[PDB]
Amino acid sequence: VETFAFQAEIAQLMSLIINTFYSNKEIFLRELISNSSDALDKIRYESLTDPSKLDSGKELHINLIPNKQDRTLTIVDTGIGMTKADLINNLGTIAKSGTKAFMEALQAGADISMIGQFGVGFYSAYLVAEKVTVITKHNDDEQYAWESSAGGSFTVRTDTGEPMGRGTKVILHLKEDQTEYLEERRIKEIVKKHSQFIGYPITLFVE
Ligand SMILES: CN1CCN(C(=O)c2ccc(O)cc2)CC1
Repeated sequence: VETFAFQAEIAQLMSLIINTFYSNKEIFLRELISNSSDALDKIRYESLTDPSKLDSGKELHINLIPNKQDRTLTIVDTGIGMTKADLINNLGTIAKSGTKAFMEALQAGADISMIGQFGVGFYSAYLVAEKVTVITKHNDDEQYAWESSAGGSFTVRTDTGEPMGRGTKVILHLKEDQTEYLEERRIKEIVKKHSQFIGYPITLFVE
């Protein structure tokens, strides 16, 4: 297991997300679905000229999997996935510059729900999760697990878990007071409100 420090700006972003009073926490799901959609667009685009890119799975979709026993909400997509280098580089984001732009926007009146416009929407996971684990498989690499409970560091390891084929799985270990996001009607409400026009099937698993 390798342990890495977050860049200062990202640690700052995470601390802001964790400590700022902000009631509209539900936007985390919109942001994660949007990231999944972006990843799905990318593998679709690459497949247009190289069809073999879909040998690792032709179906392009998103699954939402609540688990009340483990207190986890998992978002799974069959998008392009991430290489180890992507994971280490802030999960394939320009998070340093994005965090800067987001901050400048906040000071200028904007609110936390606008986070996705700055390319750092992933970190909104920390509105509801005490720990986030990301399992990912890119065609050009092995399967990796990234994990962070914030506090300035993340880990990366080769994943010997269930093979994914291709894509990214975000496992949210929910805060004790955020278990509403495990309820079917709540998840349905949020997907209908914020993600009604996503261009891939979203399947909400039941328990
Ligand atoms: C373009 N695309 C590349 C890979 N990505 C992911 O695999 C991914 C999927 C879902 C997330 O929540 C975060 C990252 C992010 C953006």
